Amino acid sequence: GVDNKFNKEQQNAFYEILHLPNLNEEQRNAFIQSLKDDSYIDTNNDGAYEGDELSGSQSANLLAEAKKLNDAQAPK
Repeated sequence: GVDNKFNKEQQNAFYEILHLPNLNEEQRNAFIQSLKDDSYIDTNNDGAYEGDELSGSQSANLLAEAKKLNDAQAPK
């Protein structure tokens, strides 16, 4: 019964995914979402989950994945 925080290891990966060149929005989201979907927290107490309240998940796997695609789906 303990609340979860976006940690550092995650935020770090979250940025890497946001650095992908030749952006595909559908992909970015899907990946960006997964980086959020593990646990959820209305830090700013406004009734909504937004902005900095977005990261906090097993991001290492997603990062390596998103990076594998952006690289596999990139130009020669």
